Amino acid sequence: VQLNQYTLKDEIGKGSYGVVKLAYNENDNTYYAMKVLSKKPIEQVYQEIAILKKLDHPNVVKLVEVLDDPNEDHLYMVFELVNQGPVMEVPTLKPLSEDQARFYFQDLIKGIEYLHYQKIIHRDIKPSNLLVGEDGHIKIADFGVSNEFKGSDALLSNTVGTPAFMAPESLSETRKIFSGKALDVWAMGVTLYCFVFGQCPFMDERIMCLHSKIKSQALEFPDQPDIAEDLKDLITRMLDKNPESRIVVPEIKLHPWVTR
Ligand SMILES: Nc1c(C(=O)O)cc(O)c2c1C(=O)c1ccccc1C2=O
Ligand SMILES: [Cl-]
Repeated sequence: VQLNQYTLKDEIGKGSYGVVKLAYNENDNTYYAMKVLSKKPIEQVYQEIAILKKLDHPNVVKLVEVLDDPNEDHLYMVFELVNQGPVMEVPTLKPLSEDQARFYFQDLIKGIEYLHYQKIIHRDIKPSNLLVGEDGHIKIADFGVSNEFKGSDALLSNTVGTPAFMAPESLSETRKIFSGKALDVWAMGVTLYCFVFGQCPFMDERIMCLHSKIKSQALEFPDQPDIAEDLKDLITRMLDKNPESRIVVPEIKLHPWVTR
């Protein structure tokens, strides 16, 4: 499969958007990541593109170009390849060590801080959207449902993202307004829990029951593996069901588990 100067190779990532394939650029003899989307709506795609064009940070993916032809049903986004792929698969029987989780979590902090400063709410933070680059550091990927806001926070009403990572205030069935930055914090808390336990803190195959656990089930840590008390404190604060008292990113940065 040829696409101007790009030769499409095998699939390296996959999601609701479609697929991401390895692509070989014959102009510069270099590999890129090629996200392939089918027009089946389309305007959410160009919001993702508009957001990506504004982002330039070591812990965020880098959009290189967009190949859009009105005659073809497919649309192509070329990214710089983040060669080592997702930091982990969830669930897994081999979670990260605490020192490894801290290393990656420090990257996630920096990336989220940059995004929020650039007035973007990511809305789909999870380990499979955290890609490990050449130097071993994380880049945040997949802005497919991200929001841009004006002012100091987003005031939102729509429910998007990955269900196990959705914050409880986004799960009202009355279109209540909730603020955006704390949604990303919640998902960072689910992500950090996944780092060290290998599974999500709230789980159910029945979507109704999953929503109910996110909203109403108290967080429980497994007996094994035995994690540090300050890490438990940090996760507990990020998974505060009340967004008004949930820890904020400026405080996460200072948390004693993060800084030791
Ligand atoms: N989903 C994305 C995106 C995006 O949707 O924003 C951007 C990317 O650069 C990448 C990916 C990947 O899934 C991926 C999977 C395996 C190796 C590299 C990559 C990658 O580099
Ligand atoms: Cl995941």
